[PDB]
Amino acid sequence: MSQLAHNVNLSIFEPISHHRANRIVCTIGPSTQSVEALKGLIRSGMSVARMNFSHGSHEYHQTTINNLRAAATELGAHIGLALDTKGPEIRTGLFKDGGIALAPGDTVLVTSDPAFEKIGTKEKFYIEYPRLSITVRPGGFIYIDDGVLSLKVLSKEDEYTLKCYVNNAHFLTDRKGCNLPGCEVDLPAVSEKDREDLKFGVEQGIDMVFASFIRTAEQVQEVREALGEKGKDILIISKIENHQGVQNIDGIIEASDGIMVARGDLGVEIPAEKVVVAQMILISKCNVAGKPVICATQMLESMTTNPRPTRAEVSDVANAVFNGADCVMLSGETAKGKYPNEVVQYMARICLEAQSATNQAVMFNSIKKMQKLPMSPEEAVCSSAVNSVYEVRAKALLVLSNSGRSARLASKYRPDCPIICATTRMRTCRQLTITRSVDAVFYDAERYGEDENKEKRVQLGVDCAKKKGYVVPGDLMVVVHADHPNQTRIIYVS
Amino acid sequence: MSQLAHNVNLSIFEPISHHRANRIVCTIGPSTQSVEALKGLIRSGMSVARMNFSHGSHEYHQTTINNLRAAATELGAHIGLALDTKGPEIRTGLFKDGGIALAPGDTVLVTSDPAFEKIGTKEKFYIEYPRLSITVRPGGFIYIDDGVLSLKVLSKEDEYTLKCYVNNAHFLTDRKGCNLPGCEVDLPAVSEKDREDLKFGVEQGIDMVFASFIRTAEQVQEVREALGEKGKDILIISKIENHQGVQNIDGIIEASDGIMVARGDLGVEIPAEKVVVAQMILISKCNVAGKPVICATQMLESMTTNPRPTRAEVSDVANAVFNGADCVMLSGETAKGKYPNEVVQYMARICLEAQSATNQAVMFNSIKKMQKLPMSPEEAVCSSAVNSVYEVRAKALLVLSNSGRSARLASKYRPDCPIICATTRMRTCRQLTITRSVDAVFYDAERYGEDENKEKRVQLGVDCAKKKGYVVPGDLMVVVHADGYPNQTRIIYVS
Amino acid sequence: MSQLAHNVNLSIFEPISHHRANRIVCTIGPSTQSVEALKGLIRSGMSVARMNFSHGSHEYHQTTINNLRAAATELGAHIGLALDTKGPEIRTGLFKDGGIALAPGDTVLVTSDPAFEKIGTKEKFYIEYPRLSITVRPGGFIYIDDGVLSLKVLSKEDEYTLKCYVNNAHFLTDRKGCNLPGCEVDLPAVSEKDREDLKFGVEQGIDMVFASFIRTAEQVQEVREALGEKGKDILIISKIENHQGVQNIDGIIEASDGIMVARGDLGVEIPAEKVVVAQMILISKCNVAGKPVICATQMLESMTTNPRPTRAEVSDVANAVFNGADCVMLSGETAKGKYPNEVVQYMARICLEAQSATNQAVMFNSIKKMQKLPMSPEEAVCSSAVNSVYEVRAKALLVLSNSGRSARLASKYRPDCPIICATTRMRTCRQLTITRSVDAVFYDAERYGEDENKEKRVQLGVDCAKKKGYVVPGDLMVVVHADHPNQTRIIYVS
Amino acid sequence: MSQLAHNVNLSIFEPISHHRANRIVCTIGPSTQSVEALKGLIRSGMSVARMNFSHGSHEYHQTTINNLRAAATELGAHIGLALDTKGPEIRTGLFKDGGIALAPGDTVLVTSDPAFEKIGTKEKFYIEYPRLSITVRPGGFIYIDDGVLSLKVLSKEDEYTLKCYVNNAHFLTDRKGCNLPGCEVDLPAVSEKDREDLKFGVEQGIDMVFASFIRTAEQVQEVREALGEKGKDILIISKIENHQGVQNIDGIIEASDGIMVARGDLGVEIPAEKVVVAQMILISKCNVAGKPVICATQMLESMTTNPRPTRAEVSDVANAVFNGADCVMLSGETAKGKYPNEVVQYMARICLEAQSATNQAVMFNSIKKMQKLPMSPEEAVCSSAVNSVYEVRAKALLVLSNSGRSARLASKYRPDCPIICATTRMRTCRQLTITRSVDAVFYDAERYGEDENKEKRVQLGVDCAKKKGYVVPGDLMVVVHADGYPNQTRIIYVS
Ligand SMILES: [K+]
Ligand SMILES: [K+]
Ligand SMILES: [K+]
Ligand SMILES: [K+]
Repeated sequence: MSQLAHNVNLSIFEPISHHRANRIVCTIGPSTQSVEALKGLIRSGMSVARMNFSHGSHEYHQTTINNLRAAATELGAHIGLALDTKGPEIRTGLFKDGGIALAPGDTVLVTSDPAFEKIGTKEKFYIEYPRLSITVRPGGFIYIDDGVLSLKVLSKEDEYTLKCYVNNAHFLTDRKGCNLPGCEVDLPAVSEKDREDLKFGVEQGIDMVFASFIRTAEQVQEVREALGEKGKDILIISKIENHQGVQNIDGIIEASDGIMVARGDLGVEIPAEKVVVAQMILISKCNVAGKPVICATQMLESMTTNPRPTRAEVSDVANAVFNGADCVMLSGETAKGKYPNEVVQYMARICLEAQSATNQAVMFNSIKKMQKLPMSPEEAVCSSAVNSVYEVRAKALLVLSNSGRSARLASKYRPDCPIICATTRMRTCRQLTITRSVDAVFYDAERYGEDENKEKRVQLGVDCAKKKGYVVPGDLMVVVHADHPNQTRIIYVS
Repeated sequence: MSQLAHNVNLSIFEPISHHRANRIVCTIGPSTQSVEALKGLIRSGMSVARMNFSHGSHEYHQTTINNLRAAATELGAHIGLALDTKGPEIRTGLFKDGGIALAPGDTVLVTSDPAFEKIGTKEKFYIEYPRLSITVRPGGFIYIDDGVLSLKVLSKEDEYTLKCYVNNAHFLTDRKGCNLPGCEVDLPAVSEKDREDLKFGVEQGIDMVFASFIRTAEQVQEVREALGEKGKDILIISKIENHQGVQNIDGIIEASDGIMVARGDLGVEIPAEKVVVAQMILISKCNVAGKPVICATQMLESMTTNPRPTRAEVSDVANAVFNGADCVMLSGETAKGKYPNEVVQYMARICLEAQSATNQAVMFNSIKKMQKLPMSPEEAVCSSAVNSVYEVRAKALLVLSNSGRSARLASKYRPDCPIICATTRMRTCRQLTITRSVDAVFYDAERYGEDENKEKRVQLGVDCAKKKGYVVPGDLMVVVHADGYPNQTRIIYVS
Repeated sequence: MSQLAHNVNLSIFEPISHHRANRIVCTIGPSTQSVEALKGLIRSGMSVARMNFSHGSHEYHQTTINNLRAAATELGAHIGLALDTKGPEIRTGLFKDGGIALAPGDTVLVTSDPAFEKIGTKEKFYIEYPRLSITVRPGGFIYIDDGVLSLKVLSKEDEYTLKCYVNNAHFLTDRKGCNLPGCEVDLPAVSEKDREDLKFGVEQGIDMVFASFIRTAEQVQEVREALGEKGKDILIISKIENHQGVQNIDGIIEASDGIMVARGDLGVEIPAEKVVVAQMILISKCNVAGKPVICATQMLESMTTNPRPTRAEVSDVANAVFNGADCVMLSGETAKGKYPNEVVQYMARICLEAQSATNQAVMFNSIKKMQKLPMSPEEAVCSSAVNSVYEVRAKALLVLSNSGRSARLASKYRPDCPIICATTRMRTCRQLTITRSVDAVFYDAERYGEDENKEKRVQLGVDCAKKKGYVVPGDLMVVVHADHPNQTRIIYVS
Repeated sequence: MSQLAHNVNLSIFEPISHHRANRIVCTIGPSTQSVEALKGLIRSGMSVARMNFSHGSHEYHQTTINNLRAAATELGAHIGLALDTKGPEIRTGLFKDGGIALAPGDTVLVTSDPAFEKIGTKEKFYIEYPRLSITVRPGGFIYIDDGVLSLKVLSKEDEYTLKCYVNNAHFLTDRKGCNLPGCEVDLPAVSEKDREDLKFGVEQGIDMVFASFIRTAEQVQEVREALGEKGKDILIISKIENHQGVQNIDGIIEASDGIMVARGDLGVEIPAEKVVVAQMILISKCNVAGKPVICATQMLESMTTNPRPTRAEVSDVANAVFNGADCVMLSGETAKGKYPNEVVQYMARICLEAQSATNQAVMFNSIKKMQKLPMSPEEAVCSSAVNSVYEVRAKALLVLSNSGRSARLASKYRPDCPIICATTRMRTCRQLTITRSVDAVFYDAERYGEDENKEKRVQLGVDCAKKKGYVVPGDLMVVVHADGYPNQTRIIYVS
């Protein structure tokens, strides 16, 4: 049938019997750094904790790491740990008396001539960007101090200098970050700080990396190389933040393990109505690729200080889910907000509402129709297992995958039931936290043996399903595992 | 194909070749009531002018009507004229000292006893709604003042009086609005002031009524009765504002000419996530029925006073279009905002982006898969005509329908091209302003003759698509007409 | 649904309510040359009369023509008139005493050296084919005297001469036709006799030509050129008789107006099981092209002298219909048989049985799915009209087409009801007799006017439908016609 | 895709890469009863040996059985052994002077009175069938002597005697066979000589019975009863020979293990064009049920005495395959013809041509579209396995089924590759010889162990596909088995 037919037969006041398939990423901040606070978040619905490396030293983040692992252990929970890189930046230079006041209607010259690095004035100051006047055009814009100060470029004065118009009052201070909307800029894939930070990330055993400002496939390869051999199993989620990213998404997807749609960042460069559509394209492309996609920024912002969001905000979360996002991310709302638990709980409810209003069969059919023939054995087995779920109406799907690969492959086909992955690696448990539908369960092969005939992982998988209330004796499950991940079975729960 | 495959093959940076199918309803007020501002709105992309009859007297609205018809005639435009009723209303009485401070954990007595109307205290105050004790039960909820004050009903004290638990802190002032979530509210379809508004409306030859707070099919019938014989051709668009209304959607739709999803009102009573889903359900049911649906309230609100809306707002509007809405409505943004024209231009842009990002073929198939076999001739002819537009890539669809019925029927099937409707009735032109994809063109039979063989109306329609830039010579159009209902199609080269 | 589902729900003893869509071509001979005989055939179910120009002079065929037109007129029937060309031949030379006896196991030399033209013996004789020993190989075969004498080529003796093995007793006589199975032979598209015959055909106003031995697209173009300007509206049906024909069918179809599958001819060269499959391919290709295809030879042969055929023969007729043939052709059975009327009647019954056992919706969907998008207006209109028939369950489809074009286009989409074509040309009436489903009705514009608003042709079309018992008042028809063939209507019969 | 699109893209001159899926049943007789000739037949492509029990004594058939098992063991082949019963029989009595000449327009009295058995005249003769006057009514028909003499019943003269109209000239001789078209014929399922044949059959461990002249489900049950406890695993294949049988096809199918379409017998009673359609209907119903169907009689008849058949005959055989038949049967062509081996080789060739010209995917879809949702596990597993063969292009499908049930279930879904069945039962090997696509391979559990984890049977099956030339290392196979019914699939690389 169809989404159209799903909508018209929907009873919006009947209870939802579905279980939450989407996953929530939370930013850790002052509101939420303690063991207790982190437990609250875990109980509320957090799957992944995001360290924002734009702020805070290594020891700040070490605290997040330690307290998160203490909390997760207490609760018997696998939580993903994500390092979100600062990324390259363009900074202003210095000012006399450490700052300057600008007024709506003033002109100010901005220059890449270093002679002005140390000596900025209301009238002229330095931006650390050698190709400034090859890059930014007249009528173009520059934003400074997290997008707060807006300058309209009036004209090119010389090869180092632009004349600008001040659109709003701001008091500008030493070495602020700059925005150059609409420009191919000459910045590296990773900064030197990024390099130190990724190194730290690898030493601390992070699960995934949110790579800032990704513009090309090669830049992703640079993050891969940075992480090096020792971090070859850390996932890279490339953050798409601008027109180049959106333009290069096919290659970036190929190179990455996943994508983050940074809506607010995109919205600096691109008309809002085109960010909406970019979000759709980017999400659909990841679905088709079977790679996790995370929707970030501008999510339930107003809930940072209010106990309830606007409907518009709620609708925007819903729609990311409808779009096909695995995950939705919270920023300030958990990092520094008044209601971190409540907002996470509320996200969970919204997700669940939208899940229930989606016809999953339609997306399954849609992904399926993208598949070229012949398929590889591994695609065939996973898409065939999902097809079996719909056909016999199974209430859970169990995959035995040590790396998580098949869990991701299954998920990509959008079964209308939960996916359980029995794995021998805790790392796989933490990394599956960004994959829709999935509950990872850890099989301890050191304790219980190698389980060559699978009997013990199947049984663990089934017990997990029973204990979360997905199945009871008499229900059907589909099980995917290796022979002596290419075997499927259809079983009754006993 | 599929929406998914449409998405992955989409380039957001290519120019858009499509022509806007969705329609914009604007509320007139002080920002936009002058002839000159109305011409601005029309040029900016208004199809329907909304007279909000909560506010303003008849004289004030007469100025709207006179100015609108002066403005529309100058620009040769057909503009829908809509009366939006005040409707029934639950308000509190007065408080001593002008208001009262209610803290959570407080209990308060609310009474429908007229003797307390003017002496509300922290202890006890008046609510105008006599069947209060009957329709709100213990465990039921009362929301006051745009839904910000929440009261749980603990018990009935007498027939006049309920004891309520205060859930949350709020300062409550003279005559604020009350809502009764979940309840069957026992107010009339039309207030007494609504009958006088309707009366004025029919006198002035309005095109449609936006009927407030519609909860049942029978209430739609009461609005139908109130317009009476004289007003029999005026479209009724039922406003769905609460739980009962959402629940009774099938009946209300069948009785109405179309639906308006009143999100702000819905959101007072219903949790926000269920408004999102409710909207989807309502729109999709209207889609199936081939009746216009209008998404209203909380659209681009911040743009009332700011030059820019938020991305979330823009997203909200776009998604109304994705859901399948024919129209989107502006309220304060045009009625009193600083950027009337700019907001309308911006809505048009959003609409057109979302249109371009939609796989129309998928909605065509979805609608078509729902028709029973065999089809009636008219249903086969209209769906066949829309299928032809896709198969030969025609660039407009021309429909000859004096009442507008076939144009609505063609728009149901979602062709990805414009729909021209040749009609002999001005009223139909104005009534079609709420139907997705349609541009009505008037055939003046008094000047050009009865056109028994349709040839003149067919040429008029082709000329219309030429003037508007939809087709040039060598393009294809698809034509639908009678030889009753439409029973013929043509496929033609534009000359 | 499907043919599979159609079969299982079929009630084989319930009456058939369908009307005969397939058409029957009859060969005219001694059994059937009189006015009376020809009337019998017309009443029995003949749509097309075939003159076989392999035998009989011009005056012989003039008699067929005259008597057929006399008969058709009496009965108020439009019958197609088809000239089937002799084609090029390879003849032997002469023999002393005008013949020679050969025995199973004898050797005989065959030569293209003309010195032997006049002087053939049991031991050596002439075949009029200069490239003989470049063409026929050892182990290859030659057949002489309508395929009766079989010679196996033992060896090449020199450049003019082959040594052969005699497989069967035959008494071989002056100037018999030869078969060279498995060979690209060097023969013209038309013979000089063919040229005279086509000329005669054009003077006598034939409707169509069955072009013998068509091997390439250019050869069809040669028949087109032969017929010339004066015969530019005569249809060419290319007869496929060998491997080259089957190999070149795409181009031959493109160039032709239709195809005849000459099964017996093909079966000389090609294994029987491959003729079965050739028949399928050739028929399907014509369907997809919207061009008539006729199944010929070896149809109900045994009914030439017996009052009933074998089941195998019956099944073979049925299957041509199932395959998708517009038409099935009778040869000796009507040309020289004992039961010309009965065999034609029996063909009609078989056709009708098979029609009723076919799921036409499946072929409609199948043709439809071949169509590239965009379609032209004319394809769109016809395929849309047929789609309407299924959708509102119309009981007839009426096209107004003076040339018959739209009738052929409609037919190609396989409606499950009869097609009526109102046309201003009697020639169109006669030519539509090879197109499945179609009843042509003649509108006399000289008598009744030009009917610019179509009212009179619609009314004539509807009356035709009523009078054949296809519709009654209250039924639906679909009508396709031109504006001021691009208008469709759906009407109720009054 | 579609059969149509498969046709137009087909090249008849390309070599065929497929392996024969259809099976050939051969009747043994004097041409082929020797060990040496049976080895010829096996090498030529016989899967099933048919003992025709209309003719020959037990000793004669014992020689068949002994020779067949000598021949099959030498070549290491599994050959189905089938008993085809004589069945009940309506014959005339004797005539004075050895026969009578009946001219059309003559009337004749036919009687079931035993006193006329030996004295038939032009006026009156005997037919052995006591309920004649009851089951043939005025207007009903009696066919005699392979259906060539047609009699219309005019009236019942007494309880013994019918007055008949002669439709057509014929010379009628001692004890010719009679048919009663349209009638419910009141003969037993099994004659007395049939019980002795069956008895012999079960003693000798035959694989299947071809049960003659089956008209009702209850008659199938009688054949089931006659094989009794000892013969409970012998397949019953019901022969459909007349109108009642065709009419009762749903019941007969449900009661049987499969069906044989007896065309010659059908054609005596039913007009030839309806036999063609009847065959389609029967085959398609067997297809849907997943039970084997065998097309028999009038196959390549002229090849009994000629080196070549006619194209029409070849066409007939090919179309049995297109219709969806699992098997085709040879009669006189092998039993007494001059070219036993050549006819079988030729059938194999025809079968394989027709196989190659079929779009198997279309039959897969057709079958699959008929399953109810939700499916049972076994149905989901088997259809899913066949789907995998198409999706990854596997080159054989391996099924572990001791009874053969899943192999039959897999063959229902029409994979376009061979099906290997690993079974622990020799009987299953022989029984699978009538199932489209299947090669059974025997797992000797006594020698190799019980194979609880299936690994040995999986390797055996892979080896079997290697020996047979279906796969090489690097190809894919699909595997089905239990962990009851089949509930697991694998997809594997051949090593
Ligand atoms: K960051
Ligand atoms: K209002
Ligand atoms: K000829
Ligand atoms: K027998």
